[PDB]
Amino acid sequence: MASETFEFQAEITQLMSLIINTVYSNKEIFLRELISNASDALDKIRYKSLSDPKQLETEPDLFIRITPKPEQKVLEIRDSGIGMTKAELINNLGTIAKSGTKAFMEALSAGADVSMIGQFGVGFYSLFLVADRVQVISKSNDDEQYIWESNAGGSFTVTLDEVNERIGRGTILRLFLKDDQLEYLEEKRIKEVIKRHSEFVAYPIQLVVTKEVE
Ligand SMILES: CO[C@H]1C[C@H](C)Cc2cc(O)cc(c2)NC(=O)/C(C)=C/CC[C@H](C)[C@@H](OC(N)=O)/C(C)=C/[C@H](C)[C@H]1O
Repeated sequence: MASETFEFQAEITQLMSLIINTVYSNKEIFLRELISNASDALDKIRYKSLSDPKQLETEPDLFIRITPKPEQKVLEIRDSGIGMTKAELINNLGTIAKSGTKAFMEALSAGADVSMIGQFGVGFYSLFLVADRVQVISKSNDDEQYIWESNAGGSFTVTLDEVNERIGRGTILRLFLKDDQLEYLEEKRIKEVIKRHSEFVAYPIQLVVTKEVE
């Protein structure tokens, strides 16, 4: 499949550099942000299903699932929420600077906790705390499955997905972790972060653990 390439709005590039280069601790907050996002997407499909219950048939179980892939230095955060169409990915993940982008950068620079990023509506970008590359793989009931991809540089690509597992419906955040952030592949560390910062989640959070049979 041929990829389409898009330039990030300048303010989003600025934001990504600020997060990549300027913040030094409490990097674990990325997980609470991505779980909150996943929870929002699940709320949206649950709400939609109230008056359109057939919307659930593409994936009847509502869940958040976290999968460390230590060989690839990858952490995946999956939800069976509403998902995003190709146009939604292009419009919401880089071409248009959302309300809050500039406000957050100003707040961070004046000394706000990076943990406040979610209150500005740009917490997705907190993944660049631990990752230097990301794929967002998404399946809306209203479109085909698509892959958005960024390498923390100034452009991103969107490509029709003929390479990943079918998700019935929903989204996978595939984070390619930095070498100094591989603690986030460890079962105990993930459980710790979830229990400490994501205590009030309405959906089950599943952790996929790969272990050698002795
Ligand atoms: C297309 O509109 C989306 C919301 C919109 C981008 C505004 C929004 C809503 C949030 O809960 C959090 C937001 C931003 N924070 C963000 O930083 C952004 C820009 C997220 C992109 C969307 C997720 C990849 C995406 O995460 C996911 N797991 O699907 C997400 C939260 C999608 C929403 C369901 C969808 O309604």
